Amino acid sequence: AEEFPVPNGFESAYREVDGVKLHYVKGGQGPLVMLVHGFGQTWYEWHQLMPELAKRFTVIAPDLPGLGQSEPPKTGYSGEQVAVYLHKLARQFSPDRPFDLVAHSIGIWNTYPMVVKNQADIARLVYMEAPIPDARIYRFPAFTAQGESLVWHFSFFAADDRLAETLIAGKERFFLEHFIKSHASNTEVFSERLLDLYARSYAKPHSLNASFEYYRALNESVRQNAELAKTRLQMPTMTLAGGGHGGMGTFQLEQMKAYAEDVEGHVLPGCGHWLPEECAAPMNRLVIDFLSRGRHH
Amino acid sequence: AEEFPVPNGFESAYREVDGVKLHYVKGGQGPLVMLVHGFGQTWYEWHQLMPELAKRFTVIAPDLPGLGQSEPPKTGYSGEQVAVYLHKLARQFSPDRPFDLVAHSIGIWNTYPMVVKNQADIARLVYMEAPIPDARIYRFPAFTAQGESLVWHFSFFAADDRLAETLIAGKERFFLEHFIKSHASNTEVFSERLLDLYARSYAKPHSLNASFEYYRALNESVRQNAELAKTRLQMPTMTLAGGGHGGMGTFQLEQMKAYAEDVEGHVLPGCGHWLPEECAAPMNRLVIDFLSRGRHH
Repeated sequence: AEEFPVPNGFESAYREVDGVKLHYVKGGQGPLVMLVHGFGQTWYEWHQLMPELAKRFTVIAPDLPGLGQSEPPKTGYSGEQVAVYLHKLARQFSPDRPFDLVAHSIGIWNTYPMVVKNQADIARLVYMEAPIPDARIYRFPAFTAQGESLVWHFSFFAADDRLAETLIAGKERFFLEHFIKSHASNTEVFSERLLDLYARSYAKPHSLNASFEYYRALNESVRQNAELAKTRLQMPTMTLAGGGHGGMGTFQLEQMKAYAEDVEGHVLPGCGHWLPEECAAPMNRLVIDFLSRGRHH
Repeated sequence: AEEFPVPNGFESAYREVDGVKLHYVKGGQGPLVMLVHGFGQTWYEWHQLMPELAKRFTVIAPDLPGLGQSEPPKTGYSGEQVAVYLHKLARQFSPDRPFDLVAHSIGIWNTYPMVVKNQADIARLVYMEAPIPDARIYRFPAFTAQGESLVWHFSFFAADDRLAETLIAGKERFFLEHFIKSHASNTEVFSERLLDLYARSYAKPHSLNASFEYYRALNESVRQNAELAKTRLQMPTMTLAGGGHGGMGTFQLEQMKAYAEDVEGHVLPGCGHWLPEECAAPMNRLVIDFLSRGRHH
């Protein structure tokens, strides 16, 4: 039984990668674009972009290990470990061509190491709405003059004693609604039905734990990236960020400038963190146009 | 009924102040010293210091409004509002003479306004283990290279939709053990028996809610103190801070220097946030010695 409805012309399928059964949704023809979701979500956050992209590209949207319908990783949750699974999954479908990569939220954390270590495999890169794990994340404030801050959940989720799972179990829908809307400008896009679907998915006990294990590995990912960042990214890159309440604003592009030689950025006014849902039409257009400057169907 | 055992020779009593029934524990003879507890605790955190102080002073340890056995405040939870209750309580027992003040954690927030507005009523002051509410609190990090940060709970507790009460209700004993131990160096002093006592108190639904209303008023307290701090404190002051895991370190004294003309500070090695319990012998000695420089019984 699918956790989320599959768009017409797409298939929901599974591939074993290093002994981990990964779920993905795939459609289209042409060069490969892999879309990687982030926290609180699944492949389904891309369901509006996928049919438009599928007119020119083969599109694959995996569930991150442990989330959606993907099995947990058997190595670990650090960015370098998870990126192996995503890199090998992409290469099963694009072994002879470089592929495009689009990532949101912790999808960035889980793809950056394989981008930097396999640059010849990455044709074009789109990153939206999350820091690459590095020391900049230690500058975000715990509290603001307007109330709760943007990433205090970094501490909540990384805490031991299974603090987050223990407090959120039995309240998964409640917490996810608060978390989404606290990081949104446009909350009306999150219907009760949509919130129900996302809540049911990450409330699976192994998915609730998987969600926070990404954050419990965050400092390890920072330490990994300190070495990897000695090599700058050379492929064409675009960053997107929300300019409204909940968004990263100018931080996204300014951080990427330290990582990539060839980068352009957009801040979307009136949009928060959840760009594919809050601001689907402009986000879709910017991604499609940026990727279509390359060779496509 | 008594939530915590009263030391021999002390009395547990109540005093109505501006329509709010405040619980306190009182003993000894001589000039008055008021000891004000902080978050996660009650008057009982002072129970090892109180018999020693009571040999030289009249000692009163109130429960903060809404916490322990004290009724919630009727005005509000900002520092200036709550300080009225504590000032009037102290002056009921010391109407013609200045009194001493010792405060820990949010006890600082709830006493600073009455200290600065009634300086002639405060003979000597001891503050430990919390920032005075001001703009400095906006500079603490949400996340650190070691894991959860010191004050990410500011955002958690201040969050709207009763986020904190909704997640923590029914799990108060689990949450308080995690919160206390994660802020401690000498965690071994928090036996299951002691944690049971503290958790049963703040699990009262009005006490769980009161606990977080102090943080929901924090930005208001910051705004209040921006005006009040135009006058420095003139009385002898001492700050204490833990030097170990969970402690404020050098911040406590460095902030206090902006507030007080006459301040000495100590950082206690191997001690975290919970000085009366983690480091009873050195903390009690420092407090008794400092207060005994003034006239006593």
